[PDB]
Amino acid sequence: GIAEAAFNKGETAMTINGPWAWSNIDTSKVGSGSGSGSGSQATWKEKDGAVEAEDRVTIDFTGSVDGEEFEGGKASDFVLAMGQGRMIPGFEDGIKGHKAGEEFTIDVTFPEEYHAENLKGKAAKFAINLKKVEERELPELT
Repeated sequence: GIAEAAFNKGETAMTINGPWAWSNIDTSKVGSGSGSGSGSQATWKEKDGAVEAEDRVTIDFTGSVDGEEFEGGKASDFVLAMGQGRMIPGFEDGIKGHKAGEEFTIDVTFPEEYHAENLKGKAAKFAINLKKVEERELPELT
């Protein structure tokens, strides 16, 4: 489970599903997912040139989904290993064949596995700069 990778005080939660549940146990939707997470990251090094099909990059993502602004479903300085079942099938590409520091738009389709109410199988678009191909262990207000 992902709770082993990142130290969580909640129950040993299995590997994250790509489509993120904005609607929480406050709405009585998901189980006990009340937590910001307090762990530590493994150390990263800078990637030269472009991001590869196997390579990891610290991304950033925020925007709308089919023109609808979805609050809850965004993350800054997110440390993305691509082509992982933990993340959406949109991250099969999006970062590939280009560098960080540049700003771009990518449209990614959320799967039919989406465990949310308003959000179901619809495509999102992230018009945002790729954060860094470098390290970003425990990113905060720097």
